[PDB]
Amino acid sequence: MGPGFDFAQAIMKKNTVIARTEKGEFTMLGVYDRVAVIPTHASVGEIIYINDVETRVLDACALRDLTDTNLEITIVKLDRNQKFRDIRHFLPRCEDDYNDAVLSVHTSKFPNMYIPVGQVTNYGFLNLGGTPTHRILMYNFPTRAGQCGGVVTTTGKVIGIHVGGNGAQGFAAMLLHSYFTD
Repeated sequence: MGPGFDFAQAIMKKNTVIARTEKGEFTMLGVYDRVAVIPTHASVGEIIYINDVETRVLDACALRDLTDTNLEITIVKLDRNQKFRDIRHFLPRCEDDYNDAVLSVHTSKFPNMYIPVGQVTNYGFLNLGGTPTHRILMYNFPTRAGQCGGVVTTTGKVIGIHVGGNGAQGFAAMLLHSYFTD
């Protein structure tokens, strides 16, 4: 409807796939080459389904900060025959707060879904399903089961992936440029 949704749509149409693990279907953001991200609670194994195609996982790393605290991001390298458009220049370099964000989801359950979530707070620490977690972004939207892996954007920036909620608020793990240096 406006330039927020325009940037979100541009990322969804070229840089997302549907990932299926034994723990469900997730929006999965492709970042560059055959490298993508997914919430760590998806429990990626040796094989994953990508748009319903059986795909070998070449590498998977659950990220933690230098306090050895969970970040809830898993970086996955996929044995896929095609590269993603490189979107690393849209990733923030530092932790920050944001205005006027969009959460975008694409699964079998929620195709072509875009949610204007509004102001995003650098929340920091969250006990997420019992697991101490750092670098959490918070927005005041009642997000639901099925939105995990959803991409959080502002105009010009890809800032996080949705990892949970409490029924009133939603929470995303930060994406930082430093996670994807090669």
